[PDB]
Amino acid sequence: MIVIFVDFDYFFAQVEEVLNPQYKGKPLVVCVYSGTSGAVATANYEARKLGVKAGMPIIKAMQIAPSAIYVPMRKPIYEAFSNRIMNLLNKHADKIEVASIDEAYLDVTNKVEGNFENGIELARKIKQEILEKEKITVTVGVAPNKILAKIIADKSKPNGLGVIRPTEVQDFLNELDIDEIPGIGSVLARRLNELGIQKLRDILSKNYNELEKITGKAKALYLLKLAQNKYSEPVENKSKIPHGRYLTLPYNTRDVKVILPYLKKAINEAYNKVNGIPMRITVIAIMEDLDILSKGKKFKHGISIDNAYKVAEDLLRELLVRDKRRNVRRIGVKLDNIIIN
DNA sequence: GAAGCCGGCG
DNA sequence: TCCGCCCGGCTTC
Ligand SMILES: [Ca+2]
Repeated sequence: MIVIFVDFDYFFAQVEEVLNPQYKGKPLVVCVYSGTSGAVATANYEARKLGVKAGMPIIKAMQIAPSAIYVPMRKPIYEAFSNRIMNLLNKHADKIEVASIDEAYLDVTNKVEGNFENGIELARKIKQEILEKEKITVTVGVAPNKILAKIIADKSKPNGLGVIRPTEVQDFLNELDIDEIPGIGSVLARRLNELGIQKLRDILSKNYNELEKITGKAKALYLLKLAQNKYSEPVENKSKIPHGRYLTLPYNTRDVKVILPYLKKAINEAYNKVNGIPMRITVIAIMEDLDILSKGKKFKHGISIDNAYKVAEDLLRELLVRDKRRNVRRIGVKLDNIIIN
């Protein structure tokens, strides 16, 4: 299997520099507020050079970058920019999994006829295209599987091209750190460092139940199949970007006949946002006191709007059976696990 | 079934 | 030593 992972470099900052050519070459900080407190979404090259990084509060960012331009996040525009690129990728892939707004896995096995060198060249073709057509730099990773593809891209940021060849995968799996693995963050790394597991190879020698006691069976077998080079799971035609919609109600209420006019509208604005068929719907009721009450059906296959209305109804008609106490202030829907066709 | 509590992570 | 109309997973009522 040949998989190309495309990751977009500091996407929001790059989109802003594109629409606003006078930002280039000068510090730029994209900001994000909540339901208020400001933090850094992304920062451009010269901002990052000053030490500005994601999560940083806005006052703090200002202290170290007073000359920066701070602009508000504009999700809709970044989402549309992403979509054009996702569609560019689509023309090249047997299968494409949209992981998030700036990440996508491409199965190109058939496109390059199993030729790994032709896989590498296609990934070069793709960077050059994204740059030419959309003026964005991306980092790609070409690898025998999804996880390795992500890991090698991560290792080659920014504007890079990471390669792991099937005829050399064992040397990569020998030198691979335990911390450099998806699913292993800063806490789980420390606890594996409590057995003398720094690298991936180490687990093969360790007793299997102890790893399970530190990670759970799900990640235990996950790390094993990786170290053993038996991780298989393919790329499906599915988008992981969630599409949702919320409407404030004219007043706090618990009457289904009152809130449904607004839920139908919520589903409307969501399904019309989709292109594909969601494998999960989530009804989200925000209460008077601003507490959250959500329930979803994980559909084996997909859900159409024709199926969705009464599926979303008895979701709420259960949310209220679950909460006879409080009134709904705001109603929202969430569609995700979308099947691509 | 689902509250609660951890951990990844952007 | 960062909150999320995170999200997923595992424990525990
Ligand atoms: Ca990222």
